[PDB]
Amino acid sequence: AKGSVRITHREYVSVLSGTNGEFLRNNGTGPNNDFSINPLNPFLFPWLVNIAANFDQYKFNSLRFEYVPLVNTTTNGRVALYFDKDSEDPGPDDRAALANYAHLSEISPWAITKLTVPTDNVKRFISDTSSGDPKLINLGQFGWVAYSGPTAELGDIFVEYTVDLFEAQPTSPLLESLFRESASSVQTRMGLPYFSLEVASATDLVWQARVPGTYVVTIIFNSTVGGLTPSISGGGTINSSFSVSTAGSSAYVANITIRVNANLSLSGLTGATNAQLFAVRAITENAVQVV
Amino acid sequence: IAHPQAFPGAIAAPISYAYAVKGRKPRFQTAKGSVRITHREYVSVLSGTNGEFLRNNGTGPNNDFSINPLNPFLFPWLVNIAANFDQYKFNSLRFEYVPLVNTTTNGRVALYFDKDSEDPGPDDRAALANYAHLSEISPWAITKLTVPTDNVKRFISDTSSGDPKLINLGQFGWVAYSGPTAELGDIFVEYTVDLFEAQPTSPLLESLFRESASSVQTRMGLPYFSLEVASATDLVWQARVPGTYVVTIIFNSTVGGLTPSISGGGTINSSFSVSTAGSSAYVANITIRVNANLSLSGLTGATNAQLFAVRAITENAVQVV
Amino acid sequence: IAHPQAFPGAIAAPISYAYAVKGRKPRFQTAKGSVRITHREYVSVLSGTNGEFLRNNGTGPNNDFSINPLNPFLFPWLVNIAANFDQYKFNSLRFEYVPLVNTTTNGRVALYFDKDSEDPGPDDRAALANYAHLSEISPWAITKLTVPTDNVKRFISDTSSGDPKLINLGQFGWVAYSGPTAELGDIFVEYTVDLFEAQPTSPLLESLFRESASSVQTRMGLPYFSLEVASATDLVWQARVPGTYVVTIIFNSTVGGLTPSISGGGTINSSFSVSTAGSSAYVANITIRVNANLSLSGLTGATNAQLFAVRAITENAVQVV
Amino acid sequence: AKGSVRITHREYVSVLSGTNGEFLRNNGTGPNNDFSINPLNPFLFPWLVNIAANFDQYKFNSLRFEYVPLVNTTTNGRVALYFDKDSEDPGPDDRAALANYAHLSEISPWAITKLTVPTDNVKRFISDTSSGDPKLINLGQFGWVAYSGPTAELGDIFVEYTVDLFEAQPTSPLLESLFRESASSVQTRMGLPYFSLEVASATDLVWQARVPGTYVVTIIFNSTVGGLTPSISGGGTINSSFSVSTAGSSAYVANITIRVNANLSLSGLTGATNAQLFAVRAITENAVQVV
Ligand SMILES: [Ca+2]
Ligand SMILES: [Ca+2]
Ligand SMILES: [Ca+2]
Ligand SMILES: [Ca+2]
Repeated sequence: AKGSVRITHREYVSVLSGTNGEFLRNNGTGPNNDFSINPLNPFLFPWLVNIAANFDQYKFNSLRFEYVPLVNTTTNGRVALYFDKDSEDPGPDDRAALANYAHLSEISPWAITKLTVPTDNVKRFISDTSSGDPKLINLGQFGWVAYSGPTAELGDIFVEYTVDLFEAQPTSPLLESLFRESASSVQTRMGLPYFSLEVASATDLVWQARVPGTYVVTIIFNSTVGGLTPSISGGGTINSSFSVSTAGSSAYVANITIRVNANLSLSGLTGATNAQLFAVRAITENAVQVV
Repeated sequence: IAHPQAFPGAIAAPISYAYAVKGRKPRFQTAKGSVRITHREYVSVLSGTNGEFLRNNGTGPNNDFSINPLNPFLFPWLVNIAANFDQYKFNSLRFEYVPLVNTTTNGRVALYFDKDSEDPGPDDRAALANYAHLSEISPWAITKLTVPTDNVKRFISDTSSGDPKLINLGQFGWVAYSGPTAELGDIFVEYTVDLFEAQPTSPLLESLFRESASSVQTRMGLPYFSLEVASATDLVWQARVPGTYVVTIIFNSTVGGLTPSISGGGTINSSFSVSTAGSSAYVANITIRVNANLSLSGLTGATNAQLFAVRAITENAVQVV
Repeated sequence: IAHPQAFPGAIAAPISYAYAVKGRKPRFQTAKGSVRITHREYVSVLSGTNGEFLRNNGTGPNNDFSINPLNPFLFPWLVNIAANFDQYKFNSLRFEYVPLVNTTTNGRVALYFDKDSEDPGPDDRAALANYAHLSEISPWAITKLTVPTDNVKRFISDTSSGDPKLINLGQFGWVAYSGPTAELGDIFVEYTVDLFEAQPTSPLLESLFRESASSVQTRMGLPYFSLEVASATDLVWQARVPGTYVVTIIFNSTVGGLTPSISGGGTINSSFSVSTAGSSAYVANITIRVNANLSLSGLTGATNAQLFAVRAITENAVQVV
Repeated sequence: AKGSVRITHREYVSVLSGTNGEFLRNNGTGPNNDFSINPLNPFLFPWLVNIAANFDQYKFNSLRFEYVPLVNTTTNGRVALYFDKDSEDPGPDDRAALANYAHLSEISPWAITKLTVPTDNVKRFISDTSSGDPKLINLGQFGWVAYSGPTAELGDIFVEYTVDLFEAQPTSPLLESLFRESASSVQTRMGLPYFSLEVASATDLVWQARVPGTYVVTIIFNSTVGGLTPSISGGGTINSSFSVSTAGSSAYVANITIRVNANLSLSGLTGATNAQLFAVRAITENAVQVV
């Protein structure tokens, strides 16, 4: 074929972390939706996404996840990587469930292991992992568990792959538009799911970051004066900041380097209703310079 | 390669051992009369607490460390297949312990097996030694206990169907004494079973009932939960098999309501209760760990309680209130 | 031997045919990647009523005549094994009709198959003919319909998991027109499936929920029961799969109680109810037949109902009141 | 061995009957207890029982049940014989369950079929089928179903076998003693379970017959005058009768030829409490001759 491009690459999935005396599947993230293998999924494929945004279909030829320890040799416990063909089945809750997965790999946190998921031969659609039936669009589900260890960053998980992409299309949006109201509850999202919305009160706005990296965020909302209370309730660094706030109208832009699964908080709000997030991925020299 | 300032015959201690476990697909084949399954399942994590002679973690050796298969704790995956058959015979049966812990750890872990399905505990470290089928190691090491398999078909059944000595092969058990207070290793089981006589599927739900005043409690079905406190003020059930359940609990108090909680490890995902008069009912979608408790507290004049537990996924949520 | 006053080439009508069916043990074997099961299970009895064009007995062609396996109605025994796997592929699949009735009987029985898992009904006898996979016979005769098996893995799933065209192979169905009003024959299925990708066991319970006011009803798990009437005065559930269940039903009325009954074939073995305020709960141990109803009548201002059904045996009786 | 006697024989199990438009397992009898294969079970082995009463242990070498039609060739429907190794598992409720039994045999009611249950090699105890763990004492369970047919006696079920019996013992009672009270509810039974007790009121006494054949019954109880109301609420014939009734003390002896699963009723009772049944098996020329 010759509308067919083929890519081989190794990129960054996520950091595998554990908490002391807990099971902790997928870093405690939960909703086994953003761990579907479509690619397109900027959590699993943060580098492939800029390419796959330009195509309609994908087929993996080889796909392998790799754990490389960040932790030292005296560390106790166990990490585990698993893969289910059903991208929609729920995760493992206990260790007993974890062990029945056909495609499983477990090793002590200071060692290296890897998991080779099996690829089939079918073209599927590159889409949102929320844009229709999971079983039709996703090869399957990926996930990890870390138990009986300490409470720390245990390792880096990489993914190495060879995909075919097919059918060039106009680019899917490589940015995020996340809208909310007040007065309602509707929370329409458009573009990649970089950030998620935890709560939209009238006092506080909290956006949790599902995707590690450096961004430029634009947040805009309706309050009644106040505003200036930005902080990172996780591991991150507001490298550049601009704020402006008056009546029923305020706006915040910033060059955060969020990571793992950190947090973005607008605290001193007062009488807030509508709000919208705009996320794009950038470096740091994309730094805001007006105050 | 190559170790400093050493003569041969030295034994050199590493600081930690990594053993790597990969997923294992099950093998089926029919021995003309029997279906034969080979697979590896996860028994339990093995923990000890400091300064205790910790036997079977908390728990103690009861009737779900009995080998039959049909035993959700010992054979989570196999249970479903076994329900479709009437009798079984183990061919090979090995328990394997994979260390979770580094070699500065110290203490003892031990695996034992006894043919008396309802053999009581080893009472202390000295008794523990007298078993014929015993493996004792340092917690940072790997080991395995091979269970002697005899050559007799016994019925596939939950432990509530007459003499356990008739249906169960024996009893598995572990102990951790001395040593720290931590999760020391994984305990896997490797097995090859023959299943005989296909039949219509046995039910896999639990029905645990108590009265009050008669004092006796009766269980049918699998031992997912156990009843720990009777009382008229409290009802506590204990998880014996980790997982997500849709539990239905019905009982006779005198008016008042109930206060549900999960002491220990676990979360409630979807509650619903209706409590009055001399009748109350509580149905919930819980995820729970081994040895955690589901307590119904704040009861008032409660007699007669019954529990219905079935395995579900978290998303089988109760939707009314 | 030897028939009176006959020339050869004659065809001689007997008065009845006896075909004898014996029990069939299942065969397992692993095709290196897949486990392969061959077995024969009982689909349903095939009845007609007089002067009706009776399609799928009462019922009508819905989403549990869909082939997937994982389908309690079509594969009672297989369900349990299938729950332990992620995808399937049928190798051979035959439906077989064994006459229950003598040759003075008359009328037509017909078996059909359609790839559209959610193909609607054949509307009349003429439409019924247009199927490509059809078998039409006199009711006193024997026949079998062979379903074309393709060569693609599809997911093992209950019919409540996205497009049924993705997970189900096709749809089975039967019709009986003209003829008397009686039970005409047995319908067996012979199959060989390959199951792939072992996984932790899928839940086999049912969770059927409705609101009221939103009008929509949602099902998770197997289709043992179906919701037929909403109402604020009545709640009726219908058995789609014959057997004994422990059903838990919870809903929101405004005070009053409930009046349970089993219209159609079935018996209640152990009731318990608590009904007040804006919350009621009814748990029971019922044995029920295909197309019978479990009705909660005498309701008063009832919105929001949820059902939990699991297979049990009669002896899993509710013990409180 | 030479405390070992070996018997080969073919005797009468029961009549297989159906009711129109019903499933009807075991003639509607129910409690799958008196269908356990021990022998000793006077329902399955009415001829072997007189022998096995004299021994402690049994092993079957071959065992086969046989259905011979009583019904004609135009009869519709289907009979089925099944066998479970677990004498304690409940019967089949629907046809779907019936079909999953490994040892099953079904044929149209006007034809002959048979079922060969598989014998193992273990000695078990000859006992009550209520005298301890079913799985330890019974080879298994037998049973039959008749569906989609008419409402009639469809056929005779016979059993053909070869047993070894071991260990001579003093004879187990070949009679029945069934006691009841009033004032209590306790209902102690001793000997073979020929008859069962359905209700013991104060107005009526009803004994249902679990075992086809000719008997001599002695029933004795405590009322307050009255008594004389004997009848057979099934298929049977009170071939000989003696009654005597006064105050808190009455007594009935009779030579009934009960069958299938008939009934014995004492109607005109008044103020009855204690009662006891004595059943022994006899011919008819064991006829009561005093009035
Ligand atoms: Ca799955
Ligand atoms: Ca012992
Ligand atoms: Ca169609
Ligand atoms: Ca059984």
